[PDB]
Amino acid sequence: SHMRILFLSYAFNSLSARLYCELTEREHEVSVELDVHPDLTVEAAELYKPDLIIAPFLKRKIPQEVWKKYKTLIIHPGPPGDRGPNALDWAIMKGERIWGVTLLEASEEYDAGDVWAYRTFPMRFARKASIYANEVTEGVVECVLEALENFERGDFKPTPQKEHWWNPKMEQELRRVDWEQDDTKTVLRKVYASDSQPGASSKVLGKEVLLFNAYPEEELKGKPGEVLALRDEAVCIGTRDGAVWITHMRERKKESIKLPSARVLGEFLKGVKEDPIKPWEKVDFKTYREILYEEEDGIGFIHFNFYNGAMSTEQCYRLLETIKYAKKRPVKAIVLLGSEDFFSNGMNLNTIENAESPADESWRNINAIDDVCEEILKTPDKLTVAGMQGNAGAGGVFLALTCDLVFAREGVVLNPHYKNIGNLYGSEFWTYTLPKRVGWEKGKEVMENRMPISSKKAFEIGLIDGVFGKTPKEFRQRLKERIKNFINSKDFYEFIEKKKKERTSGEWLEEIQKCREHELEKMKLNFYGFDTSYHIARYYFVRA
Ligand SMILES: CC(C)(COP(=O)(O)OP(=O)(O)OC[C@H]1O[C@@H](n2cnc3c(N)ncnc32)[C@H](O)[C@@H]1OP(=O)(O)O)[C@@H](O)C(=O)NCCC(=O)NCCS
Repeated sequence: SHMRILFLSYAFNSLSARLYCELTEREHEVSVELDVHPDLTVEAAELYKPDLIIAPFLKRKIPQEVWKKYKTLIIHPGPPGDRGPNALDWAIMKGERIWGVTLLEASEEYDAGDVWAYRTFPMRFARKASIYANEVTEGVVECVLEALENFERGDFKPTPQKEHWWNPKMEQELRRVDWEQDDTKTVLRKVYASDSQPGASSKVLGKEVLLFNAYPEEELKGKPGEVLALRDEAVCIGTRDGAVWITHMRERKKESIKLPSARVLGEFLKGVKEDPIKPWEKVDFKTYREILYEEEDGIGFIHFNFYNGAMSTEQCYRLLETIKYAKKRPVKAIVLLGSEDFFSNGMNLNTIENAESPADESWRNINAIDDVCEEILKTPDKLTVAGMQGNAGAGGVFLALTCDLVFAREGVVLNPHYKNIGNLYGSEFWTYTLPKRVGWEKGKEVMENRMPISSKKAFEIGLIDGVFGKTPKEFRQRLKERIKNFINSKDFYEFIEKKKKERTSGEWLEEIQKCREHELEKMKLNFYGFDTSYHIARYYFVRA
């Protein structure tokens, strides 16, 4: 029943984290070993002595020694028979309508072992990272549990492969976006297949770039490869039959990092102008909308789609303005939805790394995100709800904790800690927000744990107020009908009664102001003190 499971992964990536939660919270024992030289590999399997080895995420062969002695199951983001190291890249380039994930045995030939479990699913037209993080991740969880059942039963035999194919590593020539020859659909497919790594190569404004995060543009028209407009640092680029937005780019050099396009293109954008669209405007054609505000049934819904959940200083202020617009609206509740792939991951570490002074940009970013939290907290006459459709970590978790209610989809993974970014003290009113939910003893325990927890475990400990839904869309529906019932009851007014009283009294405003002050002083030491752990850890996070 209580198996001992050793993870071999290249990195402790999102799928490895999700599996870790699913098995850990089922009373199993999981050791994670980030694949090293095959020697530490053999030696660590010796020392740890597992019942079962999972490889959620490998980029090299497991030593024949190890898996001939321990049952070794490999995750493959393809249907049974699909072999190769870029399964999803190829599935998307080839326009596959149906795809799947396979759990197969380790063997001497790459991806040729017998199958222990698989799932199939209809393929969305979407970024690779998002297929991986939703359909692939969910399927892999089902496979592993099934294999765990088949294993503890001891009497299971895997299905040898039959029909099978090999797709080699994909070269950049196949990904290259050629603006004069490629229609919008072809550019979406190329960028989708390279998002978020390695990027689709291209030439923009004479500069050689990698493209990331593409959105079709249905209104603006021009010459293929022309930069039509700017919009919140994205650029709109003419294609063969229309236009496409690209929010993020990377120079094709070694030391450079993904940044907003306007920061990569920089001074080359002299001519082009901004083409704004408020989050509350209504628009009939497909365009790029970073933040979206929509009112349904007396509720204000704020969508914000910050690439990779990273919140730049500037994006914090765009969000704060949409919150201020909502608080002046005929709505009883205000729901922050993030995006379908992330709720939030706190400060944009890439825009911090890129700034002249990362400490100063770190100072701007933490104050801006604190200004968002403060605005949420000081909403005495309205209900506020955090809706975690996707994962969240570091400052993004505590952004959500400032809302009256925090709901999350099933499968959401949380990292309520700064153990990966140099032990930042954190802010976002966590000294107020966190103990009001779990007490100072547990809250500090939460922040000391570098391992993730599911939205399920977070609910159990009282960190959040409810988990439900299997998909983003389901979660959205159930969340709406749950908030809908509450503001249509006498409980809603008896709740604003208390909240109006406390959150306008001077003893509360000064309480929370002393919290923001105490946190920023610790964070100021983190950004400028002698101990440079935070800057060291940011450097490696951003260049991996
Ligand atoms: C939260 C976290 C544990 C999730 O782990 P995970 O499931 O393995 O997800 P990943 O790190 O692989 O995220 C995928 C992408 O999102 C990016 N990303 C996530 N959070 C980011 C952030 N705050 N800033 C910039 N980029 C971020 C990652 O760089 C990664 O980039 P890539 O796809 O180009 O390789 C992890 O992403 C993390 O440590 N983020 C940093 C958050 C932070 O410290 N913010 C500053 C304090 S508020």
